[PDB]
Amino acid sequence: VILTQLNEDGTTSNYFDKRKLKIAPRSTLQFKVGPPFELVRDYCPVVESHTGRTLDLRIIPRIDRGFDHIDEEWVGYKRNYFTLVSTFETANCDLDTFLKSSFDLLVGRLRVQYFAIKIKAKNDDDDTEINLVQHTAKRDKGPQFCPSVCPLVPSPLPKHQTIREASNVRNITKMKKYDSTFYLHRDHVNYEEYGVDSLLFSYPEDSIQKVARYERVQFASSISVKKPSQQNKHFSLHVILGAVVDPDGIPYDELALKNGSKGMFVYLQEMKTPPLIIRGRSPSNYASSQ
DNA sequence: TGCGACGCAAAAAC
DNA sequence: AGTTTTTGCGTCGC
Repeated sequence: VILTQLNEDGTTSNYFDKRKLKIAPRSTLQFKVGPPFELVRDYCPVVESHTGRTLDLRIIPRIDRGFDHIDEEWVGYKRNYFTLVSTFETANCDLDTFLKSSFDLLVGRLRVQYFAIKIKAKNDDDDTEINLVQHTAKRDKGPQFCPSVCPLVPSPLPKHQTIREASNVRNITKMKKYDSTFYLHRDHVNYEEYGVDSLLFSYPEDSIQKVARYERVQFASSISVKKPSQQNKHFSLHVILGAVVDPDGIPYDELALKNGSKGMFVYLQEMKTPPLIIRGRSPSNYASSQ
C-alpha cells in the first residue's frame, strides 16, 4: 500500500495512492520527492564582460510535495498543494567572484541586471500553458496569487529534509537558523568591496533569494484533467532560468521591472518534468468512495 | 459535470 | 503540555 524510496539525504519518499489510502494532512508521509527534471534546452549564452568567458549554467530543481509515483505514472491531485524548489549553479564561477563581476548576453551585448527563475505548467502533448495558483498558509483566509519571477543568486539546492523543516516556520530563532540557507542580504556586505557595475548591485532588492521556493501551489481550478476520450491529460512542470535586461530575436518574456519600465526576462535554460497525471475532484479519486 | 465555498479533523509548530 | 496553525478532503448547493 505504501512504496518507499530512499532520498539523497536519507529521508524517505513514501508513495501511496489516495484512491486507496487516506493519510492525515500534516503527516510527514505527504512530503516526498517528485519526478526528476530533464533539460529542455539551453537558450542565450552569457559571458563575463572582460574575460569573455562563457558562464556554465545549470538549473537544480526538485519537487518536495504533491506527486506520487504510482504504477509508473507521476500523479498529483488538483485539490492539493505541491512544492517546487530550485536553485541554479555556475560550475565555472564561485559565488563571491560572480557577485563582483558583470555579465552580458551574447545575441549584440545586453548587460545582465540579474538572474531569475520562473515556473510554468503546460499540457505536455500540445504545449498549451496551464495557469498555476498559490496560496499563503492562511489559504482561503488569505490572498491567491500566481507564481512570480524570483531573482536568485547561485546556490546548492537544500536537501529534502531542509525544505520540509522550513515549510511552516514563524518562530524567530528558527528563522534565524535557516536565513543563510535561503537569503543573501546585500545590505550586510561591505559595499567598498564592490564596483558600481557589479552584478550584486543590479539586483532589484537588498534581500536576494538563494532558493526559489514555490510552496502551496496548485493547478488552476478550471483545469480539465481528462481528454474527451476519457484518457488522462498529461501535464508537465517547467523551470526556466532567465537573465533580466533593460529593453532599451530570441525567446523572452516581458517583466514588470523595479523602476517601472518594461524589462525583458531573456531565457537561458529550461527544464521540465516527465508527463504528470492530475486527479480531479471526482469521488472515485478518493478512498472515501470505497 | 464539477466548482466555490465552508469548515472538520489531525499532526505540526510552538 | 496546552493552544494555534496548517492542509487533505467531505460536503452542500448551485
